[PDB]
Amino acid sequence: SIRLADLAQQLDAELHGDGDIVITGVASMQSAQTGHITFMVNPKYREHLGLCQASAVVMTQDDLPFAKSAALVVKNPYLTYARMAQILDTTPQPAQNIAPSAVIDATAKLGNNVSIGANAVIESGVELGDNVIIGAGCFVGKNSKIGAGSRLWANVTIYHEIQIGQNCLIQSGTVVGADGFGYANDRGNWVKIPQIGRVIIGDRVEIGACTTIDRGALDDTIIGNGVIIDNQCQIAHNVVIGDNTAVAGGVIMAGSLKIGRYCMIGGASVINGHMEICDKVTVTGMGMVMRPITEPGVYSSGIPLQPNKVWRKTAALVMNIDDMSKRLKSLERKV
Amino acid sequence: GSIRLADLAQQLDAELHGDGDIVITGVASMQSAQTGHITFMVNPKYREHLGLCQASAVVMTQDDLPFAKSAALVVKNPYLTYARMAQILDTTPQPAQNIAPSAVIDATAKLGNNVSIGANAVIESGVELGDNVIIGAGCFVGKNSKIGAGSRLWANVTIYHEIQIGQNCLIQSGTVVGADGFGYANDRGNWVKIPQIGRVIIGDRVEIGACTTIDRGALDDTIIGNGVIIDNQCQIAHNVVIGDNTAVAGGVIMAGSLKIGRYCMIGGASVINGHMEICDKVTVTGMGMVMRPITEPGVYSSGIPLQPNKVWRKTAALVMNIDDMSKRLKSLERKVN
Amino acid sequence: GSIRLADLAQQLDAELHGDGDIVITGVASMQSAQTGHITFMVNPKYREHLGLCQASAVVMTQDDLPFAKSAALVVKNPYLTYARMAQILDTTPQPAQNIAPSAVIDATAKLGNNVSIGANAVIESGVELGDNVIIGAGCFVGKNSKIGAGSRLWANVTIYHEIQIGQNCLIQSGTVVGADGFGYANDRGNWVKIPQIGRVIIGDRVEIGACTTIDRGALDDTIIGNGVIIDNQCQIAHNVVIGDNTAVAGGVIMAGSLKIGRYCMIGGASVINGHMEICDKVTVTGMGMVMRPITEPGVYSSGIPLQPNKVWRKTAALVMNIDDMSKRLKSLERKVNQQ
Ligand SMILES: CC1(C)CC(=O)c2c(nc3nn(-c4ccccc4)c(O)c3c2-c2cccs2)C1
Ligand SMILES: CC1(C)CC(=O)c2c(nc3nn(-c4ccccc4)c(O)c3c2-c2cccs2)C1
Ligand SMILES: CCOc1ccccc1-n1nnc(S(=O)(=O)c2ccc(C)cc2)c1N
Ligand SMILES: [Mg+2]
Ligand SMILES: [Mg+2]
Repeated sequence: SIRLADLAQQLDAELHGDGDIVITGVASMQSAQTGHITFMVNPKYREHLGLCQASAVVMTQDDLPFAKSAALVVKNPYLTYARMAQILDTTPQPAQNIAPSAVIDATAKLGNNVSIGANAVIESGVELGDNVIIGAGCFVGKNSKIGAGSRLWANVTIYHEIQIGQNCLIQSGTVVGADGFGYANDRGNWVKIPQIGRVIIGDRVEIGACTTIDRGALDDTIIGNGVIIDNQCQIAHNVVIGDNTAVAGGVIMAGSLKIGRYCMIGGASVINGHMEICDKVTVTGMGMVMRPITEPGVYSSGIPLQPNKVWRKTAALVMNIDDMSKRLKSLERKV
Repeated sequence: GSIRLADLAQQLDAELHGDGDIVITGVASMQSAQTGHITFMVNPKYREHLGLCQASAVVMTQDDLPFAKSAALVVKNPYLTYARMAQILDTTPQPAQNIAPSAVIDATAKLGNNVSIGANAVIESGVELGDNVIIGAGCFVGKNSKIGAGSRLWANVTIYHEIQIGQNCLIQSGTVVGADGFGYANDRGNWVKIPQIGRVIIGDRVEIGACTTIDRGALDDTIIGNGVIIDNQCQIAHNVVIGDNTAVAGGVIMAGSLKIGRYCMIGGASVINGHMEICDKVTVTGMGMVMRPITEPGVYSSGIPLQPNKVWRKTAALVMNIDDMSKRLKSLERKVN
Repeated sequence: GSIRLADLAQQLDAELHGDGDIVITGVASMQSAQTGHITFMVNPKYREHLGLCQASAVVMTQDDLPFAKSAALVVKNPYLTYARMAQILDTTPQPAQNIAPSAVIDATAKLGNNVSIGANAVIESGVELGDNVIIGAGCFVGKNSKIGAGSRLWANVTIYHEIQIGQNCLIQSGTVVGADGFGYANDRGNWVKIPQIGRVIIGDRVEIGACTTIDRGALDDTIIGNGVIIDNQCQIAHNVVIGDNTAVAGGVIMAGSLKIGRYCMIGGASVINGHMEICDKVTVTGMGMVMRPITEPGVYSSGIPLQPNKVWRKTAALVMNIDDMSKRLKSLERKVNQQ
């Protein structure tokens, strides 16, 4: 809980109202009650602010005349919302103290204020930085290094020789450093190629749940600083992702793909390998990415939903589009 | 556990034709069934094949009865009766029995009667487990989460904090309920985390497959209705609401703030956009690309299916250049008219 | 792990040119290789670059040998020899060593010789682990399941009950084998669970990636043939049958009762529908949308690739209206036919 005037100061917001109001948490505009702060981005909500029951509303200067409560004026309410949700965050930590049921190899090095959850398993040679938190049931493999401030939720798997920077956060079920999908072929029999490269994750990387990031075959899989990756993603061996790129849920990447900085990869996209995507590329959802992308901008693919009756005809005609093309050529000749 | 055929038929509300004292030990497919097994016939083309079936009894309809070559249970719906009798004769073990000495259970957790918790499970402070709840080995149940009577988690399931799960649910291994939604604000190209302080509310009789992820809401909640079934490796993003009795097949990826109505059927590998609504009684066939809201019930589909690669190369190129085809068609229409 | 270059060459059936007494400590890429490393060349474009490589030895072909600037191992297939030498020099640790005091192992479990079980792994009643089996930290292996000699599970792998795994398999973390298939009857809109009392049968020399799921069968079994390789994030539904040596790339989804033949190659993120068969020696390129049986070998593809968004918007609109384009074409043909 925090006085509104204090909160406004920390947010660098211009306060219009009673600064002694006590704010206990953040809430949606439709749910907010006394003690909650909320925010608005869409002008459509101006007319019904009299129905919002928040103690304070974050808004812009143009919104201020419509205010029906204490207001914090800022240029970017959504960004301010993020900041104030961090100030008022209620999320617990994955662990506190070192659990006696954890199994920690005698050669592991733990920094100051490290917490390790129940039944977590820490291999030989691991290095955990100051303030690192390892959730219950995690596995951290041999010689892996996790930088200060980083946190794993429960049941995360880190393989061996992995490097993770500072202030990262990895959600449960995720696996970092599994073997890449590397095989030679001897008369139809697959021959495993040991995957002896690593994964290097930079600082401030956030990874969702049940996501897999494979180790490289010889050199490394690299996740740059500030990257955010959603749930259910596959990042194959020797992928390289530039700083601040965002990868939405269910994206599948093939090996040796290089993605630049400030990219936005839409959910359920499929990105083929041994190719590069330059900085500042957006791929919209379900994109089928087969070719290098050399110019910034927004790219898309796919034929979207239709009523089944209509789709049946759409699909048949597209599958026979070569015949259509020939009929059009023939008609052009006759004319 | 074995059961007399008469007693089985009574529990199934079936008409017995044959020896009620036959002892049934389990369910089997028509081709695999041996003595002691009960099986079922849904396809009348097998009527002539019943003499080759070595089951001790066969579930069938009244129209099938003259074709029986064994004890028969006559029902209106052999498939539904199959489901019921497989439940009665289920050999599936429980995820755990009793409370394992290797489980780590906070002193403030509230355990109901007949709760079982498997080896090395971890139960946080304030957790409430209702009567007959079973937690598999290696599970994690985060702070203050509540699991209703009769619900069961297989091994290695992760439940985060402040999650609510109703009664008689079943969650398969690897599933994660309540991870942070994918919430970030952008500040001059840098991502700023938005804490996800909503929850997940899961209703009664919900079944969730393996390695599915259901993220907690940003402020308000992610909600799964009663009787919902969700297959493996789905992503249900923050603030999705799924209406009662909807089915979601495997590998479906949903964006945030999608609302799905009751009695929908979402085919495997579909992709669904967010901040929009799908009404009740919508079916999306497999791999559906659902970009826009669906306001009318019925069946919807997308996608161009497989062709020989040589063919596909031309199909793809011609489609990508379809605007040129369109212009040539218009130009030819003007030339002819 | 260090080995003399002459002995490595003998084990690789390679022709040594250079100092057999050189000590090789590991494999490295051509760009990263340093003293003590062996590397390989598959692209002759790098012949002029070999003077810049600091490896102690380079695997190459007879045609490459005159361009060597180091000890050389001459072989017919440098890529295959790389795979073999990376195995000889593998630095990958084992998932576990010996039996961890924190593992919870049912008294009725049967262990072969030289079995290792990692910390906090849980082994149910009736489980059988063959010789040299390694169970990683935190795994679960359910009742009566059998894991054959030489097979290894990384950490946090889940095996359900009555599962059979062959010899020399490798399963990466987060994978779940034997969960319930998606089986339900329907009583007036209410789903009625069908217990899934079939199993999963996995053959010998199967490799499975991370966070992959393979459901048990409803009555009959889900079957994975010998020598199959399966990538991360795959979904193999109940009663799927996969033939020997087939390869499944990452993110593939297979629906129930699909039968795939031998020596198939399924590209990443493909979607294969069920109750149908794919014959031997079929390749489905990535993101393939497989709706019908495939009865002939060869390569099959689907999908319209990426375009600039503004271009895609027009493409999609025209395709969605392609039936009107068809009707206009037929109408125009009729006019040119003078009818
Ligand atoms: C719940 C039920 C008893 C009935 C049902 O409707 C259904 C079931 N299993 C499915 N598997 N796949 C699938 C899985 C992976 C890839 C491709 C397809 C579907 O699409 C499935 C569907 C549906 C079909 C159309 C809408 S939902 C079993
Ligand atoms: C098994 C092998 C040694 C050889 C192989 O054939 C193969 C391999 N890795 C792949 N990754 N992806 C992929 C992954 C994610 C997104 C898109 C594509 C494929 O499609 C892959 C394929 C195949 C190509 C065509 C059919 S299978 C390595
Ligand atoms: C599906 C998961 O998608 C996300 C998850 C988290 C964050 C952003 C996205 N995301 N990515 N692309 C889009 S989309 O609107 O271009 C889109 C295009 C086509 C379809 C069928 C859906 C969505 C969204 N909403
Ligand atoms: Mg323990
Ligand atoms: Mg997918």
